[PDB]
Order: sequence, then C-alpha cells, then structure tokens
Amino acid sequence: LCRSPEGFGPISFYGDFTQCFIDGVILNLSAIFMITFGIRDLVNLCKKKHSGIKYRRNWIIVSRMALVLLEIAFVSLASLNISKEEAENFTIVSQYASTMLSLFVALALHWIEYDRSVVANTVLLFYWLFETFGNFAKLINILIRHTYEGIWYSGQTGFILTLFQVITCASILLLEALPKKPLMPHQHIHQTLTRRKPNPYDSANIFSRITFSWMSGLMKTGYEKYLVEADLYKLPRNFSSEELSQKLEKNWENELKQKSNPSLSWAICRTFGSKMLLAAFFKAIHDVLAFTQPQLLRILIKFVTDYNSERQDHPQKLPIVRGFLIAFAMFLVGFTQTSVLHQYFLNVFNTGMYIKSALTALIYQKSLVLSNEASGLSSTGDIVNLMSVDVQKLQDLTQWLNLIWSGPFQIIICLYSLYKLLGNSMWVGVIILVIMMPLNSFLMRIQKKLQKSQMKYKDERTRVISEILNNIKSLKLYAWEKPYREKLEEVRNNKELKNLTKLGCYMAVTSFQFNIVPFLVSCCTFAVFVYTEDRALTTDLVFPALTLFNLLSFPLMIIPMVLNSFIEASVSIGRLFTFFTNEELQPDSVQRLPKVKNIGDVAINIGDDATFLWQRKPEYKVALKNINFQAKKGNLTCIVGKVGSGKTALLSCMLGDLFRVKGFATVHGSVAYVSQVPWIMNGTVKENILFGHRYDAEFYEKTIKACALTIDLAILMDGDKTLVGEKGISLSGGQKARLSLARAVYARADTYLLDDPLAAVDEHVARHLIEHVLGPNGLLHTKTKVLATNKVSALSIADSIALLDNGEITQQGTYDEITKDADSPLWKLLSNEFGDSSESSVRHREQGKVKWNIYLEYAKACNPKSVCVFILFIVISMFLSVMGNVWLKHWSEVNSRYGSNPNAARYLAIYFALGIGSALATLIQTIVLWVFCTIHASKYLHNLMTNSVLRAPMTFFETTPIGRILNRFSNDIYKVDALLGRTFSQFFVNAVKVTFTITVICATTWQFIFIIIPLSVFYIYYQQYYLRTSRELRRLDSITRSPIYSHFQETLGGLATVRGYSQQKRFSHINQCRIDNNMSAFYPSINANRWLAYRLELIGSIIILGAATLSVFRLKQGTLTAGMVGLSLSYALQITQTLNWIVRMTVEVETNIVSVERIKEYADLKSEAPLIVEGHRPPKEWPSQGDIKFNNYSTRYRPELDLVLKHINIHIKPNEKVGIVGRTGAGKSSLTLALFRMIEASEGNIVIDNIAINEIGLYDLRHKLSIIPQDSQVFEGTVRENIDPINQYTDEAIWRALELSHLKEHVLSMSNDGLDAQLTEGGGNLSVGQRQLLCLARAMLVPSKILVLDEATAAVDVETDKVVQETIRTAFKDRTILTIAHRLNTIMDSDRIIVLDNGKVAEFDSPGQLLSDNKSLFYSLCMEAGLV
Repeated sequence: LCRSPEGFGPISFYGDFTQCFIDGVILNLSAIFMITFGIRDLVNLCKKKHSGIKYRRNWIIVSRMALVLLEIAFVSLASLNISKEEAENFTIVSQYASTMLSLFVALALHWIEYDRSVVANTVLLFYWLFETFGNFAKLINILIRHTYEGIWYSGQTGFILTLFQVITCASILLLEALPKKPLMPHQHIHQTLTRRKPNPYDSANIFSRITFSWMSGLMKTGYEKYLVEADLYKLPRNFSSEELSQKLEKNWENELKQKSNPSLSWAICRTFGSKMLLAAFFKAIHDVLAFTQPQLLRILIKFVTDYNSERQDHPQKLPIVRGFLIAFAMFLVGFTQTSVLHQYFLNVFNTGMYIKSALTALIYQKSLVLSNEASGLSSTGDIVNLMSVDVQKLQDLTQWLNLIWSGPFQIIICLYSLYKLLGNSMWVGVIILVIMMPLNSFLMRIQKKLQKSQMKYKDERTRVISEILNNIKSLKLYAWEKPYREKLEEVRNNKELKNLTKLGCYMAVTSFQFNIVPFLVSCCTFAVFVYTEDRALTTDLVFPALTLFNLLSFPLMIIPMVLNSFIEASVSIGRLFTFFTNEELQPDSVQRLPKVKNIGDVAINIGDDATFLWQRKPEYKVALKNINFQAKKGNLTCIVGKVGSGKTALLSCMLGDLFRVKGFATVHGSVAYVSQVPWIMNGTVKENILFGHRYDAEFYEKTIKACALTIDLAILMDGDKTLVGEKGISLSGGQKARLSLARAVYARADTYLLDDPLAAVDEHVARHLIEHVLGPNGLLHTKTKVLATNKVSALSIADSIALLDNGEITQQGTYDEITKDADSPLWKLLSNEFGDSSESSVRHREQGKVKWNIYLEYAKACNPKSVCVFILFIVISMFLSVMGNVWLKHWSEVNSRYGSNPNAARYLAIYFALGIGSALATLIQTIVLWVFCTIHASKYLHNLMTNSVLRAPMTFFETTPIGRILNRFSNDIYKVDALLGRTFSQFFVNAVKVTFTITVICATTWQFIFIIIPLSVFYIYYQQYYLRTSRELRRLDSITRSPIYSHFQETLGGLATVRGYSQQKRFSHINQCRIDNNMSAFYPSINANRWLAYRLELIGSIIILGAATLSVFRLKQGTLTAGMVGLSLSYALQITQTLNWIVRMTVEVETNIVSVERIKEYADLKSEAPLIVEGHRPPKEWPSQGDIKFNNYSTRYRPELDLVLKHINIHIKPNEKVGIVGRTGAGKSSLTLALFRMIEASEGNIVIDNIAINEIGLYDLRHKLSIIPQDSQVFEGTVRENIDPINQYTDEAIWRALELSHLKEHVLSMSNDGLDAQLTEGGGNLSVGQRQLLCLARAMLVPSKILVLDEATAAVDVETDKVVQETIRTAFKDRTILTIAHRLNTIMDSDRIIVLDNGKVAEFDSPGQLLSDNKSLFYSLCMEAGLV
C-alpha cells in the first residue's frame, strides 16, 4: 500500500519479510502494543502503589536508562537520515513516529518499574523483544538485498544505525531479563522464622515463567541431597485452600440460590473457567504450529529440488539464502510450539489443582455440617472414597478436557493438510487408522482381563506364602520345608507363570500391531496413489506424508481415553452433587448462649414441651417427645433409662444434632462431650489430653492424677508421649473411657454432657473416680454436668435426676424427693478458666551414585546369552525400518527423475517387504523379552528368594516384622514380574531409535556430529537432574497425600465430639493445612515435568535447525539431493517425542530396579546348618528309644543377649517322663529351640543315644522329634495335609489318631467332605483350643520316641488337657517326653520334675524330695501357686 520495489509482501522473493512488512506490521504492532498495554501498566503501578522496598538505583537501571536514551536517539537519527532520500513513504515515517512515541512510554515504564514492582514487567519484555526481532529482520533484509543486488535498502548509513538498534536493543533486553536480585535494600528480612521460602514462581519475569527456569534452583538442591518435606517452597500467591474453597463455595451457593435447577458442574466452570479458555487458546496455537512443520518440510524439499534442477542448466536464479530462512523458520515454529504447549500444560494442571484442593476442602466442611441420618446411610467408606478417588477423577478430567475439540481439530487440519498434498488417495490410510481402533480396544480389553487374572493368582500366591511367614516356627519344627515349599512352586511354576507367558504373547502381538500400523498406513496409501489415475510420486509428497500420518496417529488413540474419562467424571459429579444437597443439621435445633448466666448456680438449659426427632424420615416423631426439664449449674444432674429409650437421644439433642418440632432448646456455655463409644484420634496421648488446647502443665498433672490413669500412664511403655495408633491399638476399653474423660475434664468446659463413660471402667476405679471429678469434692464441682448412667451410687451423689421412658419424660426430681414418693424406678432402685488454643501449619542423608551392580545381577538372572538377542532384534527392527525409509527415498527420487511412476509393483513390493521385516522383528524381540528373558528371571529370583528365606535363622524372623518380609513377596516380586520387563524394552527400543536417528542425520551431513555432542552433554545434565529430583518430588507427593483421607475417615469416626466441643473450625483448618502440605509437594512434582520437557523439546528443536542449516551448506556445495534432506529432516522432526520416553522410562527403571536390590537383599541371607550329612541311622532316630544326654550345653537367643542356658550337663533317662518347669524369665521356654538346633549350640552338645546332634544336620534330625508349639498352628488347606505332607500313612492311621485324640467326629462336624475338609486361619477353622488336639494328632501320627510337649501360656480347657495327657501316657508309654508346662499343676505329677532358673539346672530327679527338701524352690512356687 506504499511505494517500494515489492508491495505488502509477507515473504519477499528471498526467505525474509519485506521492508514494507517488517516496520509496517512487526515494528508497528509493538508500538501500538505499548500504547495499549504499557501505558495501562504505567497508570496501574503509579495509581495505588507507592513504596521504596526495591533497592537503590543500582547500575542495572543506570545502564537501562542510558541504553534507552541511545536507542531513542538512534530511532530519531534514522528517521532524520531517511527524511533526506527516499523520504515520502507513509508506512516508514508513520512507523518511526509511532516508534519514538511508544519508546518514550517504554522509558517511563523503565523508570517506574524499578521501584513499584519486583517482577520484571511483562509488557516491557515482550514489546522490548519484539523491537529486537523486528530490527533484526530489517537488518537481515538490508543484508540480503545488499548481497544479492549490490544496493543497500537504506544507504549504508541506515545499515549502521539499524545494526546499532539491533546491538543495543538485544543487549538491553538481556539486561532487563537478567536482574541481579530482589529486595537487596538495607531491609533485613520479612519473615524472621523463614521456615519455608516463597516459591520462585512469584518474582519470576515472564521469560522464567515461559522457560520454567525458576525451578533450576530447586533441581540442583534435589540433585545433591534427598529432599526433606521441609526443603520445598510454599504455595504461590493464590493456591491456599482457604481462598479456592471459599470462592467455589460462594459461587456454588449462588448456584443453589438463583439457578432453579442447580448443578455443580456449572459451579466449577463459572469459577475456574477463566483459566481454561487461556489453556484452550494456547492449545489452538500449538495445534496450528504443529501442522506447519510438515508444510515447512515440504517447502524445503521443493526448494531443494528446484535449486538443483536450476543449477543443471537468467530470470532471478534461486537464492541460497532462502534455504537458511526455511531452516530457521522450522526452528522458530518449533520453539514457539514448545513455549506455548508448556504454557497450556501449566494453565491446565493449575486448574486441575484448583479442584483437588477446593473440593477436597469443601467436602470436609459439609461432612462436619451434614445431619446424622445421611451420615448413617453411608457411614465411612463411601464418604472418604468420595474424595480419595471420586475427586481424583475431577483432577484428571482437566488434562483431557481440551481434547474434546483439540482432537477433532488436529484431525481436520490434518485430513485437509493431506488432501491438498497427497490427493484423494489419503482415505485408504485414515480408514486403516480408524478400523485399527477396534483392534486396539480388543487387545487392551483382553490385556486387562489377563492382568486381572494374574493379580488374582498373585493374591493366591501371596496368601500361600503369608501362611508360611506366619507359622514358620511350626514349619521349621516339623521339618516341613520342602514338601510344603513345592506346594508353592506348584502354584508359581504351573498356575501363575502360565498366566504370564500368555500375557507376554499378547503384549508381543500388540507391540507388533503398534509397529506395523504406523507403516501400514503410508505404504497402503502410496500403493493407491501410484496406481490410481494420478501423477508423479516425488520426494515432496512422501516425507511430508509420513510426518502428517504420524501426527494424525496420536489424536485418534486418545478418543477412547477422553470419553472414558468424561463418563467416569460424569458419574463422579453425580456422586458429588448428591453429596452436597443432604440435610445439614438444621441449625435452629438449639439456641446456644454464653455462660455469663450467673454465679448462684442457675438452671443452664431448659426443655419445654420439646418434641425432637432424629430426622424427618420414619422415627421422626417418637425419637424424643414432650420434654420439660431443667439442668442446674454446678449440680450433677443425671438421667437413667433402658437402652435407647431416651438416654442417648436427649444428650445427642443437647449437642444440636437432632432437630426440634416445637419448644425452646438452649445450651449455656462451651460444652464437652464423651461419646457412648469414646473415640480416640490418631496421635500421641498428650495430644488427646490437650485436644487442641493451650498447654497448662499444672492442670495437666492435676487431671492425669484425677482420672486415675497415672497408673495406666506407668502401664504404657512410653507414657504421655505414647502414640495412640490406628483406632487406639495401644489402648483398651477402660483406658479408652478414662482417656476420653481426661480429655473432657482438661477441656474445662462450662457444661459437661457425660454420655455414660462408666460402662467400660473398673467398678473400684469407678467409685474412685466419681468423687475425684464428678462428686461435690471433685475439681468439676463448680461446673454443670448432665449425665447418663445405669450405676446406683452416682444417682445418690446426683442432685436432680430425671427418669425417662420410650423417649418421654416420666419425672424430674431429687433422689430423696423421689425415693420419698415410693416411685419404683427410683425408690425401689436401691467458676474456672477454660483452656486457650493456638494453631499454625502442622507439617540430609546425601544422595549416592546409581547402583550399577544390581543391573548386572538382573542381567545374570536374565540369561545374559539371551538378553543380547533381545537387543540384537531391537537393533534389527530399527535398522530395517530405517532401510525401509531409505528405500522410500530412493524410490521417490526415481519417481521424480522420471515423469510417471516407472515400476510401481517392484519398488512397492520391496518397500512392503522392508516394513513387514521391522514389525516381525519387533514381534520376535518382544517374545524373546517375555518368553526367554523376563519369565526366566522371575522364575529364578523368586525361586532363589523363597529358597533362602525358608532357610534363615529363626532370629531373623523374630527381629524383622512380618509386614515387610511379606511385602517383598507381594510387590517386589510383582514389579519384577510384569512391571520391569517392559520398562527395559521401552527404554532400549528408544535408546536405539534415537541412536539411528542421529546416525542417519550424521550420515547425510557429517558436520552435524559437532552439534550432537554439545547437545548430548546438556541432555545427560538435564536427565540426571530430572531423575534425581523427580524421584523425590514424587515420593514426597505420595507421603503427604494419604494423611488427607487418613484424617477424613478419622473425623467421620468421631464426628459428634468434634462438633460436640464446638471446635469445628480447628479440624477444618487441620484439613486445609493437610491439603496445602500436599499441594506444596505436588506443584514442583508436575512443574518438574514441565521444566524437563521444555529443556528437551528445546534440545529437540536445535537438532532440526542443526540438521537443516548443515544440510543447506551441503546444497550450496552442490552435493545434496531432495531425498537426502527429506529423509534426515523427517527423522529430525520426530526426535522430540523420543527424547522424552528415553528419560521418562529411565525414571521408571530406577523406581523399579530398586526391587531387585530388595530381593537380592534376602536371596543371600546367611543360612542355617547344612541339611544332610552322614548321620543317617535308619529309623530317623538312632534307636527305637531315646534318652537325650546333655553336656556343657549353653547358648543364647541372639549373639548379644545373655546366655539362655549356662553349662547344662544333664543325663535324661530313656522313656523318662521328665517335666521341666521354672518361673517366667528363666530361659526354660527356649529349651526346645536348643534341642532342634533352632538356636545353635555355643558350647557342649546334645547326644541322643550315643550320637550327638551338632554334626548331623537339620533335616535328618528334625524328622523324629515331635513338638506341640505353645501357639498351635494350622495351615490353610485340607486335613490330609495339616496332618501329613508326605501322605506316607494310611488314612486309617489319621482316623485312628483322631479317634485316640478324640477328634474324628469333629472333622465331619462342620463339613461332610471326609478328609479334604477346608481349614484356614480366619473363616474355616477349628475351635480356639482344638488346634492343640490337631497338633497332638500331628505329633502322634509320626511314631515319635521323644515328644517335647509345650503348653500355651494362655488359658486352656482342662478337659482337653487331660485328653492330651491320657493319650500321651497311653500311646507314648515307653516313649520319652519332656513336658515344659508353665502351670505347675500339669507337671507336678510327672516322673522327675526339674526346675530351671536363669539357665541353671537347679534341682534333682525325685519330685517328692523336691516337695520335702528345705522347702525347695519348686516347692516354694508350689506353695505360692496354692497347690500345697
């Protein structure tokens, strides 16, 4: 529209913008950009802000002002220079005018910003960079025109001035974008405590908020140490859960009010929607910028094949420069694509986190407010699952909410992008891509079914091994290791792995299908383009088509996922909306009033003709009817009735729970409350006493003495610091009641509503306590007390007792008055300071280099000669696909050289037989991974692990808890089973694809080897940082995400008390703090992903520039064809995504190969003695009779503990029915364990009939020694096994044993199955005592010369005891026995009783002598017990 050699050309004949477009739009929009936004910011920063916190005029502003004055002088001087020659030009002179007019405002911002702002302004960065971009484009223009036409577009002075306007504007932009530091001024500090610094997202110039460079200070720390939970950064400005919850609550309340038919979905959209349109806009920009990368590739190939065709042999010879400016546009497009995609991810994940912390914290307030009946409809599981999972859906719908349209938008501008390029014959490709979706659904469904079956089989295996880990003592005692370990091998090696090779086969099939369809689209649409009525198929119609098909593949495999998530979230929103409309406590129930009433002990609260109800559903009338009663201040008033007839109902009414129909209901002062079933929160008992109150020590001792729990305080091993575990695992009913009452009294409330706490406390303690706290002489004498009881003494102590019935008041009067009224229910029955409160946020071991030896152990366990084949076929499956593309390149070049397609069939066939090779190689490599590599390791790790756990010294089982030693058989085997096998594939198939991409690019342009080295260094840098910090920032996400629900269900358990103490605020703030403590660790967790992805995608787009400018140099050297720049650059476009998987899967390896370390930790545990040596007498015990002969015997439980036995030398006689007894804490209980070598013999030995047992081995010894463990153990299974693993005895033998054990009938009792009746622990089992008879049957079935009888320390049925004694004295008549009976009665009738004390054999054989020898120690305990 203005005079110039070329008009308003966006792109000149060369590759640049024309001089009438550079300063006509690019350098004119920036100026109006300021005159619209920067002036607004100038107003805003100088309209309400006025301070001097920002430090003095440092040299940074001293330089920015100078480099703006020079810049404005240069703009004016360039206008002056152009005013002389080439003067009359509207666009240029107008651009100069608007330019200095806007640069003055830029100077103004530079002045105001440095005081009234700490964040570098956004406008004065984006404008002030657009200035540099426009001036740089103009300089490039006046260089291109000079080099290609001799003339200068400006006159060799405008050149110098524009070069300066570039060289200063860029320098001053870098000066503005890299400020020194904030708050340098003499101010000392804002937060003196400085517990957690404010996160750097605030105080981060827009460049840092775009390049995510504000985390590069956390990462470094996270790389050089583990990240303790107090090493993170607090939430940004507007992430506090209070703000979000209150915003959403206000909006949703307006929703319930105005919109007649409300909906929570609109309440969420109307609130957190303005941050979603921005994400949608960024997604649209990224989608547009993603489908102009192929267009630029197509343009570059067309340019190359035109330039070469021209140089073979003058109307405007093609300029080489255009090549570079299509090799640079491909970099700008990629860079802006990453910088806009990651802004979309940030602005969508933030809206995700604005619902996981504004609905998580808004469910809790409802739960405190909702009425009782709706609480009881679904008690605890569903309500906590309503935000453990039913909100994680709403926090994941956001990630796939823009793909409702951005899926049907990457498709339209891809189908159209292909139709303009590849003609009408693209449809036969998209039809394949569609009709493969049902196959993907089919395969994923079958894979899910196989995963379910495999998980069920794993549960079966883990229960079978849980039984062993539970009764390992019995297992080692009976020598049942092998014949009941092969019972686990028969599950793993036969039923479980057979459901893993099939899973491997189907994973191989789906991997093959995921590697052929990407190639079966391009080949099958070329096969139609060539043959149908068409034209040449040249290089610029194939290599763009490959990229377009690849970009089309993704938006089609996310259509099922998005709709699945959408339907799931619709269900979840239905659940939430039916939650948020229940009846909520109807707060007009009780009119609470302060306790300023009086000092003369007036009636606190009144019920006049009151008719309360649980809720307006049935029982809504007779819940509580016609109430008229007082409660007196400072007088213990009590109500008594039968169960639920008005006892708990009235108290629950006085708390405001129940609703009233008519009549006044008041309550004076703060109220304490003890629920009928007292509840204990999860924390230290001191916290329970305090219960969120200011700590007054002296009163704490006064209470702990008062409630008679100081004795229990001594009982607890930790005392006031004792952690009261989940639902009071460390407490029982009586201490629970006393603890609840202690909490109540320490609350020091002005009205005590005691709902029958006495029912679980000791009666002596009860009458001890009635006067300490309740009675007139108690500390709570001067406070009013309503009480529910059934005990009698309190009624006499009470003052104004009320007798009720069926939720109705019978009478109200004093004990003497009513007793004088001949009332059968009663007459015939026989000023302080309440505590304060305070609240706030609740809330080294340096890293080490990766463990490489574990990978080598996994390889050696993974058949190393067969893991080379896996990598070999990975290499082959990639090399064949690369050669398929090379053949595509050659065939396309042959098509382009000719007019038409010369030999369609031959080229097309040899191309097809080069993709099928790749897919087939992928199939075979995945099969070798599963069938040969993984399953041959999962069958060698677990085999070795279980073979070395079942042979660990019993001390090992004693020390470590069962909870973890079983975890390694549950998860650390499953993760090795079917979670680490594929994790090496996706990392090895992507550590080769990148290698071959680099190799094919370096083969086209060898100089590229100098770009990939400095890029690989930064790559490993960023990868190591992201690994070592994302592992932490994910662990810290997992740790702090459980206590949110572990606290919600805790609140749901005791809800009438938290509401009862009227401190609903404190628990709500506890929830808000527990939510912010999760967001504070989840924010860095995902912004770490953004940081890494930005770094890699930037690295992924320096290669595109590097492989397209080092390519055009080759072209200018005249050795480049169109194919050589189509192939290499079509791979270069793909390296971005495969540069993330190779990192993501490197994270997934690290969090999985820790499992193999845990396995190998156990697989080499120090074992016990060798099983079998030459000590092999035939009857499994050397003679048919056995007399154990000790000598010098002494040993210890553990190497550090004291000696259990001290130099014992005792000669037991054959078939001598001795009985070993001793008072507790003697070491007698571990004389069996030292007979079966379960604890090794330190000194001496145990010669059993002329042969010892030290040099014999366990398995041969432990055959013929029968024990009856103190805790009788039965395995999950059938009687046929629980009595014999060998089945070497006739079923008649088992039946005669059960008859002589008097338990043949009780097998058929529960189940008529015969012998294979079901047994387990939990469910199908015998009685709590019959297991003793069962173990007796086990002992008697083996014909045993020695039975080391042990008795349960707990109670037992004496009839079972005499049954056992009779059968062992009738079947073991001539047979040795060592009865270790704690109760002296069981062994006082034995043959030669012998007493042990502190590992010393004390007395001699004859028992009567021990009764009649200086009142011996045995006789001393005999008198003490009461048997003599």
